[PDB]
Amino acid sequence: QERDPIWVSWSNAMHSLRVGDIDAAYAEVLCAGDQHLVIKLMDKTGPSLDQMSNEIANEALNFISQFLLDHSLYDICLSWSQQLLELVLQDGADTFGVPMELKTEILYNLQDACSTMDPPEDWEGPAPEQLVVQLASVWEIDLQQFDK
Repeated sequence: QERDPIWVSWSNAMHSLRVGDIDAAYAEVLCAGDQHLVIKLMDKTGPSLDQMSNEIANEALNFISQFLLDHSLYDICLSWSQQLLELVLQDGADTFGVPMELKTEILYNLQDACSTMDPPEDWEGPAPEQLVVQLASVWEIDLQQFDK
């Protein structure tokens, strides 16, 4: 008889949040494997790329890239994408040290979501097409070179 280890991880993460260590909270949950706990954490904190190390930001963006393929997570993905754009505009295109492959996956997956799903009902940010056009520009990726 022992607790599911994911809840011990969650407890460690909640303590980290209590003391303001968002980076450590993410490091714990992103490592615990469990997708539903990653979503649970993101739902609680909101977009948190401004409080993360490059290493943890890259782990989080890897999840966002995968989440973009799921229409139930579109709101979350747009919110994080918007924050990412704002931060790369402010702190520099390469501030987070995201590799070109991941940059490309994020754009490709966001463009795909944009093409197939409608903006969530409560979404109030830029049109999804504006996010992907602007992010592609900052990252110097030509969206029209993706094949249709």
